[PDB]
Amino acid sequence: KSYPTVSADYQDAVEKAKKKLRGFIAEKRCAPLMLRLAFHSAGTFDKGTKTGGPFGTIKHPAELAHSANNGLDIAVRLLEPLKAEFPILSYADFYQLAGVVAVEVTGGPKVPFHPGREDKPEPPPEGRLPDPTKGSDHLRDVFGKAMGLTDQDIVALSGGHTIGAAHKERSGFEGPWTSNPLIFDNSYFTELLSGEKEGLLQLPSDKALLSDPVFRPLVDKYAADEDAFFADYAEAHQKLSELGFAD
Ligand code: HEM
Repeated sequence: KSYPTVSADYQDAVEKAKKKLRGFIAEKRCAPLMLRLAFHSAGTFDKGTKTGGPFGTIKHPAELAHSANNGLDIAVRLLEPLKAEFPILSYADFYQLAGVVAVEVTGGPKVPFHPGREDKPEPPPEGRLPDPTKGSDHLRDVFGKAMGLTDQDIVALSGGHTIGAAHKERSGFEGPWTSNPLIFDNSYFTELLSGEKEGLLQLPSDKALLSDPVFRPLVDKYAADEDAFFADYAEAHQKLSELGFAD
C-alpha cells in the first residue's frame, strides 16, 4: 500500500463526516445496513481484471438492481442528504467511512481509514458477492481468488454478521444471527458453535466454516478470544475497504 495525499480540506471533510456519521448511524439504528453497504461496495473487487471494489459504484441504479443488493437503495438514499453536506468527498470514501463508523459506534474495533478512493464510472458485473447457500470452495473463490483476501480474513469478516439481520424481502433469509444485533462483539461465533437455535439465523455458508479445517480453528479462536477477533476483524475490514486502492 502507498496511500495518496489529499488536501487539508479533504481531511477536514473526512473528520467532520466521520463525526456526523456516528450520530446519524447511532440515532437511526442503521449500523448493520451501513456495514452491509460498505461490504457490497468493496466485495466486488476482482484482482484478475482489476474491476469492481470500493469505488462509489453502489449508488448507480444498475448496481442497486443486482439481487444481492436488495434494500441497499434504502442505505444509499438514507445517506444522500448527509453526503450532500460533504461534496468534496468521493462516494467511494464516503461509503467506506460509513462502514468503518458502523463498526465503531456499535462498539467494535477502530478500523484505520485512509482517504482518496476515486469514484469510477463502471459498476462491476453482477454475480461476484458471496452466495449464502454455498460452502468453503465458493467462499475461497469469492474472497481468495477474486478479492485477494486470506482465509483468516474470510472468517474474521464473517464476524460482520455479529450485527444485523436478514430480511425475507431482501435476501430471503430472515432474522438476526445474535441476541444483540446492534452490539459489535464475538457473539456471531459463539452462536455458530452452539448450533441451531430458535429465532437466530445461521446460513449454509456459516455452517461451511464449522467443517473446514482451516476456518474452524479460527471460529474457535474468535469464540474464545474477542480481542483476537477484534484485531483480525480490524485488519480484514481495512484490507477489504482498500481493495484495488493504493496498490
Ligand atoms: C461471507 C460471505 C457472506 C455472505 C454469504 C453474506 C450473506 C448475507 C446475507 C444473505 C445477508 C442478509 C441480507 C438481508 O436479507 O437483509 C447479509 C447481511 C449482512 N451482511 Fe453479509 N454476507 C457475507 C459477508 C459479509 C461481510 C464480509 C460483511 C462485512 C463485514 C457483511 C455484513 C453484513 C451485515 C452487516 C448484514 C446485515 C444487514 C442488515 O441488518 O440489514 N457480510 N449477509
